[PDB]
Amino acid sequence: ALIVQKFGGTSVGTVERIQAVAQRIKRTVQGGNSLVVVVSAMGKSTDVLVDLAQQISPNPCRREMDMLLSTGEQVSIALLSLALQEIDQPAISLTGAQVGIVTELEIRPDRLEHHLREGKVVVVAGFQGISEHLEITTLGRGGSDTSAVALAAALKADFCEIYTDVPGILTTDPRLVPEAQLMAEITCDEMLELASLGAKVLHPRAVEIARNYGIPLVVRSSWSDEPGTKVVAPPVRSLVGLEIAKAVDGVEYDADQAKVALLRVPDRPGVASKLFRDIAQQQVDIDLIIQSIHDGNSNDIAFTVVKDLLNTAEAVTSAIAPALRSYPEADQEAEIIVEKGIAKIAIAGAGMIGRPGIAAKMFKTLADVGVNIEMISTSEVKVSCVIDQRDADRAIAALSNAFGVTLSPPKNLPAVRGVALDQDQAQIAIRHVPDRPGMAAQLFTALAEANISVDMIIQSQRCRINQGTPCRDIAFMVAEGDSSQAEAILQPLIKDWLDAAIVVNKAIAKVSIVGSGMIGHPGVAAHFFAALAQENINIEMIATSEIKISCVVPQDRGVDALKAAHSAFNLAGTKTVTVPA
Amino acid sequence: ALIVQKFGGTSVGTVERIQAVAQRIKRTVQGGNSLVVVVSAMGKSTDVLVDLAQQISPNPCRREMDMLLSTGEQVSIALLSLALQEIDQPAISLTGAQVGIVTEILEIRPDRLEHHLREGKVVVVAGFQGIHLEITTLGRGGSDTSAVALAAALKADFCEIYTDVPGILTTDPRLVPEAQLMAEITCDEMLELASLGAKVLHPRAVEIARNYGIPLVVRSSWSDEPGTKVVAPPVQNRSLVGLEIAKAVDGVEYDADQAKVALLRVPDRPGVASKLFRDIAQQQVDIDLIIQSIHDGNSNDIAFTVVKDLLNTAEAVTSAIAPALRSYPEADQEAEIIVEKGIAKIAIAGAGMIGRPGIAAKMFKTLADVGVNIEMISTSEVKVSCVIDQRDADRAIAALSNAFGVTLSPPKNQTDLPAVRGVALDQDQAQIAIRHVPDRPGMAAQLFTALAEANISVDMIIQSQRCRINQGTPCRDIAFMVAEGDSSQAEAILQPLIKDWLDAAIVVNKAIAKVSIVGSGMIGHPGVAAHFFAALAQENINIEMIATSEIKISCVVPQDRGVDALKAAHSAFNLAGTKTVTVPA
Ligand SMILES: N[C@@H](CCCC[NH3+])C(=O)O
Ligand SMILES: N[C@@H](CCCC[NH3+])C(=O)O
Ligand SMILES: N[C@@H](CCCC[NH3+])C(=O)O
Ligand SMILES: N[C@@H](CCCC[NH3+])C(=O)O
Ligand SMILES: C[C@@H](O)[C@H](N)C(=O)O
Ligand SMILES: C[C@@H](O)[C@H](N)C(=O)O
Ligand SMILES: C[C@@H](O)[C@H](N)C(=O)O
Ligand SMILES: C[C@@H](O)[C@H](N)C(=O)O
Repeated sequence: ALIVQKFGGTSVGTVERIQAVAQRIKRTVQGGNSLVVVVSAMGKSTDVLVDLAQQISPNPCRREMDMLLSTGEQVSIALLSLALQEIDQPAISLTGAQVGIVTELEIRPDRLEHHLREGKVVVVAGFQGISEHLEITTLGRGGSDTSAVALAAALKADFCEIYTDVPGILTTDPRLVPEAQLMAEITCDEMLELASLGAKVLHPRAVEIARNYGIPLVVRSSWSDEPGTKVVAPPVRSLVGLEIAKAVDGVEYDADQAKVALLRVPDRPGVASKLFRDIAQQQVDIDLIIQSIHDGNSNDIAFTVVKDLLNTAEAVTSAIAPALRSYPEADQEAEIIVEKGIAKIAIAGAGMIGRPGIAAKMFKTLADVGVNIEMISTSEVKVSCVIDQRDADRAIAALSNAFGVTLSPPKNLPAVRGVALDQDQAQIAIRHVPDRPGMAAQLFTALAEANISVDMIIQSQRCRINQGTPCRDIAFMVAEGDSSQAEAILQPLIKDWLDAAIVVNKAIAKVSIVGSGMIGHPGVAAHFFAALAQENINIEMIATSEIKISCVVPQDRGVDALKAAHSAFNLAGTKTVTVPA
Repeated sequence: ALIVQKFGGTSVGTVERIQAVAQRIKRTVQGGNSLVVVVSAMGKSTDVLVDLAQQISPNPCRREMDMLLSTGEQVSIALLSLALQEIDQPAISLTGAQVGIVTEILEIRPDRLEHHLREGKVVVVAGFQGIHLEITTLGRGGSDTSAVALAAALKADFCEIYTDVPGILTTDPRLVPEAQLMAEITCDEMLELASLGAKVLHPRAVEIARNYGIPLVVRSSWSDEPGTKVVAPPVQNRSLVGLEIAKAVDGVEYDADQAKVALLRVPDRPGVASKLFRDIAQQQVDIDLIIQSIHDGNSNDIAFTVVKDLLNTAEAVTSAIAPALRSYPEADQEAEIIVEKGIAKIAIAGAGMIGRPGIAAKMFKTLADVGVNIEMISTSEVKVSCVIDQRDADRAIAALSNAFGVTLSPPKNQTDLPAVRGVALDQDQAQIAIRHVPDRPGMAAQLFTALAEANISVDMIIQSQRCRINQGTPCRDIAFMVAEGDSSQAEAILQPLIKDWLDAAIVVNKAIAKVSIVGSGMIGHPGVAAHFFAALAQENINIEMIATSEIKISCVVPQDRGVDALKAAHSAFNLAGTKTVTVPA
């Protein structure tokens, strides 16, 4: 019944189109539904507005600017509601304080449209803002999506539909893999980790709000009546006080963790494949998998398991190891170590995507409370850290306070839902970071103060040092554009770290698989790694969350690796054929 | 100090121009002034918005329309206040409920969060809250009206309307190149000469200014010239409580010091009216109403009013000129004089009646419903005047006062101010006369109600004497004017209604022009009408109809002579700026 629909610019770019949506809305109502409609400004209309302002002053006072940009939807909802009224659909345009209030940023809807709900389709645009004071403003770039979800939440809508010039979410980038299939369903969490698959179609903060208030979502197309892609949430009631610019949505803590690491394994295709294949044959489910930058002609591989599986996991690992040695008698190779007294902590949040200083503030918070960071693993929306279990209590209190959030559960359908590829990034590693509190904080604070956002951070074992104090290598990734400046920022800071060094490698690609089904499902990572080895593709780095695995890989092989992952998990799906005679 | 400025679309059509006004505003502030600025949507930007709405519904719900149209105004004040800030002029954009509230007749009321922001900043405003709608505009001429209403509420020293025009001219330059730029014009004059301000300012706003004593100025943006000052009576200690912004009628008027002289069955040829009023003026007899409806055969009547105490003088003089208008001085059936002492003049007055249907009709219905018969009728641009039996005056005034929700206006003082301020011509009109309307209450009501229910707006209505007829029930001819486009439909509407009036008939004449002179100075100034009529006769121009208010005289005239008549009027009153002799080059 109660459905919130939103329509983007293009869907409304011409008067003709406006009449079409109006048609669908009517049809929807006549289905037995009540409709709240959010509309974006018409099209390049917004672009022309900003153009104009730019020829008047370089820096536009923000309020005068929010008023200017606010006129767009003001007209779009006027047009649409007229169009509805022409075809005898009772409608009405609500604006500003009639719909809600933004405070600065904190949004809160009301219900003069709960009223107007009787007969009419309520078409909405704008909230009232306070600081001077503005009568109508928008929430910004991705405001349309967010407003819609926030509204569905406030009204207890049955679901929320986002209409666009796209049938839904694909399994990957069609431009590289034509066999990319249209997803019927995807989880909020998956959608967040695969943000890029929704780049120009919907905004991560809105799918996160939907997840948090149990609002069913649907990415559909306007030029079609196809089902589209359902964005699915946990079944979750009334909450009103929405922070819309939070970098971090939640903090996480899992004490049921134990580390197995294989040290100094050969750095060649097939190694990781074999390791995890054998482990999965024991039906051993895995959590973290961390592999940072190579050390000479070899690397380490670390993973975590539930505490009571550590013994099993160590024994199995200890037995594969000799099969991993370049040559039988290489006792210096494939050496195994084990660590039982660890905890995993994380910060999670859609608001960290593309935003600087988030990881850095996590590290500072821990450093300020004296807790050393042992390992580090990023996904799209999580930064995970492994710490001494004894530090856990003060560590997550600190993170809880610093980020203003409550705790999500420690741990919460197919193994893989979609796969993705990033080839615009540069790897930068800082060799030999002293393994003591505050080091990562100081390196990543520096980058963040220069407005450089970081995409990946990977930190694994202590360096095999001849002598000096313990230290670890830290690898991270940034846009190739930021490569040079990043190096230039960090070089000073390591000047007097024994044997420290900065090395950049531009020729890398990142291949990722995402899937909620991989939790408590042994052999997912193994299948992924095997897929890359069968193509003789070397895995330079690995980083994980519970539902995302990323492998760093040679740039000249990113596409090949994407296709392999796509096929390994069957993203193209299955066609069928007339077998004759 | 406290100045409200308004800038129209064209003045703001381009970013470059926006920067220019911003410059002037800054200069104005540095002058030692506080500034409230009203701005219109950018250009044809608001037509553009309508082309879009139209495409969806040629019957656009007005609530949605107001919001829609409001957006062009919003972008403009944002731009302008940024432009001011770029040249270090503290400014700020106010909108909707921060400025005021419109309730829906439609009732506007400003506030003063800008009395506050007044400290340092030029406040640039757009929109009011509608009672709901968060931001809406007042409509087409809303910008002008908002500005004046604001100046009233803030006790502004004056209010300036900026536009792509130096001010108000004495007439239409397209017909009379020697048209001069007015330095000063009165609100009342500006109202009667509405057409001279057609595309530059809105009558409703000049009327608000007059009523709250707000000095006005029509100037140009591409210039620093003084412009045209629109002058009001000094009105002190009236507070702008609120404001009805869509009233058709501003006021009711009543004048009992009236007496009629009529010359009946005079020859219908050039020179007649000229001679009548010339001689009357030689006695220094000031005239009020002059009414001449449609011809009857080859002749017409001429009626005028005069103060009661002057009736005797006026009758005698008229009785003496008359024989000179005949075949032989002692001819019978020619130029006979009658006189009527027990009359009153009542009127409804209001800028809101310009171009709007049903107003005259509602006046006539109100009088009819209260049983009072209408004897004569005369329209100006903003007044419809009726002559009635003096005994009917009390019930007539009360009825009009109630029906239009206004109070009897007070008589005005005395002056002298030039006789004529400007002149104008309308040649897009058609004359339509309805012969032999039964002279009983409700007849005019029913004819004009019919036209108004079809959305036809009427420009002029003239009604004079009873028709000369042997036996039978008394009757008068009624002439009126409408846009030629409405000619046919008008005739078509009325034909049914007269089908059982003895000898009634409808006749249309499309080939007419209307020439008007306007001037506050013509009040208590004998010989103004005479000079006007003499001017047309000297050009051998026949006067088909005449209609009057205290400060406007209109003559209906043959269409192929409108321009000639306009030139004659402009020259007759030395509106060029001196006298002219055109000599051999
Ligand atoms: N971009 C964040 C970290 C996000 C990591 C997840 N991919 C920062 O620069 O602090
Ligand atoms: N639990 C899955 C995925 C582990 C890697 C991602 N957390 C497996 O055992 O392969
Ligand atoms: N009072 C002037 C003008 C009369 C026509 C307009 N009321 C006159 O006697 O000439
Ligand atoms: N236009 C009005 C009459 C106004 C008086 C004409 N100057 C109507 O049709 O009711
Ligand atoms: C280090 C190990 O993961 C190796 N690069 C592989 O591809 O298997
Ligand atoms: C992260 C690691 O290099 C170090 N132990 C730290 O806490 O900063
Ligand atoms: C009747 C009178 O108006 C005459 N037609 C004139 O022009 O003088
Ligand atoms: C002729 C017309 O004016 C009529 N006397 C009436 O009062 O309606």
